[PDB]
Amino acid sequence: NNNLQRDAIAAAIDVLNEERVIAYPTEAVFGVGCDPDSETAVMRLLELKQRPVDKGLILIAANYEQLKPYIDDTMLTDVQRETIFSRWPGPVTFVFPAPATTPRWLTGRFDSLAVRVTDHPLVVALCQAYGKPLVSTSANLSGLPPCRTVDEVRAQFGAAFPVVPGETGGRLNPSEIRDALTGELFRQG
Repeated sequence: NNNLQRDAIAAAIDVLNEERVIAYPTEAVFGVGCDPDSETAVMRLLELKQRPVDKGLILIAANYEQLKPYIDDTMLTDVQRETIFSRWPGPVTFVFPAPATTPRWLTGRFDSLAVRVTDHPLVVALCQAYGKPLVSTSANLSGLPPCRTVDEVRAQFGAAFPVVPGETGGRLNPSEIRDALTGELFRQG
């Protein structure tokens, strides 16, 4: 309990100052994340990745406080809250038409940003702590093995702090990125 709280806080402040990427819980396969609105994210991606920069990974939020000014308020409405709140917190990512006013280095590809909201794991504590989302990236590098579990990054770096220990049942990939513009299913028959 207390240790977990410290772990979340440690990751938030550490990355804030250290400016990098740390282990992030995933609703499917272990991944890593960082602090939104930061030069390190764009640079660290373009660094070893150099390609997905335009696509722009998926970001995880814990509070709607950041979904309210990050998307037009026309999409969002009392029924939307109820519906998203009454229909799972967010098991799938949706791409909303980000505002033109905002920069373009966040996607630079097209006017649509894929984001997801989750409220149940240690993610909140980490996001809530920072008071803002956590960018979500896949657990991989240029050629360095991934992080099957926190036991990995640990044997790998000795974290045991800048990490969010845990586990998951085991699923293929039910979480995807749908066009929030229509929200239509994949099947057409």
